[PDB]
Amino acid sequence: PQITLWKRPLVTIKIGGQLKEALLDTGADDTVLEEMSLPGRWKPKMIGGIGGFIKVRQYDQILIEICGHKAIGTVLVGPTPVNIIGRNLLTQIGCTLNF
Amino acid sequence: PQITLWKRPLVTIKIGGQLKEALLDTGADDTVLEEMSLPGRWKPKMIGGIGGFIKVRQYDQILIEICGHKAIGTVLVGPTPVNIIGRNLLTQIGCTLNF
Ligand SMILES: COc1ccc(S(=O)(=O)N(CC(C)C)C[C@@H](O)[C@H](Cc2ccccc2)n2cc(CNC(=O)c3ccc(CNC(=O)OC(C)(C)C)cc3)nn2)cc1
Repeated sequence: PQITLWKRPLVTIKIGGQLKEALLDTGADDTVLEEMSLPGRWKPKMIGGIGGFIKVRQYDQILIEICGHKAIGTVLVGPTPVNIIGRNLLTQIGCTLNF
Repeated sequence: PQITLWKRPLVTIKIGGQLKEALLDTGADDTVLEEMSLPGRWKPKMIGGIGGFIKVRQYDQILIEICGHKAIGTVLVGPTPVNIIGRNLLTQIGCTLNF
């Protein structure tokens, strides 16, 4: 749908069979989730943010359902203080910015 | 207008008489800009991000022009690696998310 920004754009996601909440984050190239139980293999990774860097695990071709819209793509897992849906998956769901 | 997210949503801003580029960042409550020459008074501040915290200066009722739309509101200044337009100003310009 349409979503205004007077509040945090928080949505429900399903990933790895689990239900979580996450932020629609146009300022994120990438999707980064708190430590979770994800099946499979993964390669080590570093990502930058305000405040410095975190080390994360990069899983590829992960299926994730975002507010009812499915996507498959990279999901990084690690010590992020907030679940973040980044542009790699926002594009897949047809999400746009309008003003 | 409308803006898709296949690339970073970077826009031109004018603030303090200067021209800069910034990210339309739905994942930011607040607007945070690199160190700049802003007129006036300001109170000390801390803000959190991925990676940890940064100390910033909080200027209030700052006028800023964002891609042609004017807003007045809080602008935090500090060691952010990227100029960030947050929800406090995105709401003022009628920016929404759509999918
Ligand atoms: C390669 O791929 C990527 C690389 C980098 C990223 S990123 O680091 O997450 N990122 C870009 C970054 C360089 C600015 C996307 C951005 O949107 C994150 C989002 C973010 C927000 C919070 C924490 C980590 C990251 N973000 C927002 C802010 C500004 N501060 C707050 O909004 C802000 C808002 C709230 C608070 C605290 N308020 C509160 O009461 O509770 C919370 C902690 C839940 C916010 C503090 C700062 N600082 N970081 C993403 C992907």
